[PDB]
Amino acid sequence: MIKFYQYKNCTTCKKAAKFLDEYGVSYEPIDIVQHTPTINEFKTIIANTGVEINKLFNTHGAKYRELDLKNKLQTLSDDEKLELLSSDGMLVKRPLAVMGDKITLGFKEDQYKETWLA
Repeated sequence: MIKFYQYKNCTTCKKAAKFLDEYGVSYEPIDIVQHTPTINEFKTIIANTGVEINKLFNTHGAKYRELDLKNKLQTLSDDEKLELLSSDGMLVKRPLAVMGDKITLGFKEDQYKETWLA
């Protein structure tokens, strides 16, 4: 089934878990920081799904600007990006659902129908 990464009382996690449940689609509710993928696990799922490694970072408004990672990410290797995501599961997108070569980030009904459904 789908490896549905989440963490804590988040509306996005409730939206995704409800929508998967809504279509009878099976998932695995595991935490993103408590059960953070290693550097290996990340480069595997990204070589499989072909997902953008940069969208896996927690986007605007959050720690991305606090730590100011953007300035180092524009010069380092995509390997070192994987390592940062492995160093913190909160640095990863807390709403993630990966399943072999299929994946959805955040709440989009669009991504859910495009990837999981039909």
